[PDB]
Amino acid sequence: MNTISILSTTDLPAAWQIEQRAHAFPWSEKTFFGNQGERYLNLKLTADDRMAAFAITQVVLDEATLFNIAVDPDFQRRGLGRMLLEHLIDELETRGVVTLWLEVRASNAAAIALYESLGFNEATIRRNYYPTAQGHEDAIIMALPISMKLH
Ligand SMILES: CC(=O)SCCNC(=O)CCNC(=O)[C@H](O)C(C)(C)COP(=O)(O)OP(=O)(O)OC[C@H]1O[C@@H](n2cnc3c(N)ncnc32)[C@H](O)[C@@H]1OP(=O)(O)O
Repeated sequence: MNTISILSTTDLPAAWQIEQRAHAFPWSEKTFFGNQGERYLNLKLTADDRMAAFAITQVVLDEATLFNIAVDPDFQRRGLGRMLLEHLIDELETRGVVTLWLEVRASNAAAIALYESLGFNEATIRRNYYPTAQGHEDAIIMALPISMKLH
């Protein structure tokens, strides 16, 4: 079974393992352990007693930023990234959040396709914002409008 839940202190070591195997340009550890607590809505997805994925999000006013989503390589291309994001989007809506923002590497083909498929729109481009092995890469800033439901 696939269980989506709040990512809490105890979950962080396993999440850091996912961060390090999934991200082609991983955060540092200090940054990773710093994106928790006040105004963070952080989620994990548990596939049969193993963490499969996590997502780091911050809520300010009626907007939010997805700072990070990652599915462990063992669990990728199985639909779990989408399911985790979908559950986050639902939760944001119940919190009154009208827009989810993110930035992504222009070459992260897989991430962009997930986002586009969920209805993210390119908003703005930051040229050569991301460091690579040899030079730089653009950052694509994307926004997802989340329309209001009845409760
Ligand atoms: C704001 C940020 O965090 S940007 C950083 C994003 N995270 C990373 O780059 C970490 C490394 N990558 C990952 O962890 C995963 O690849 C994720 C998060 C991008 C996607 O998770 P997955 O679970 O693999 O994706 P999932 O299976 O749900 O598939 C989602 C969709 O993405 C697309 N997609 C996913 N992987 C790929 C791929 N490798 N190539 C092309 N398209 C892909 C497809 O649209 C797929 O949807 P489909 O059902 O329409 O065929």
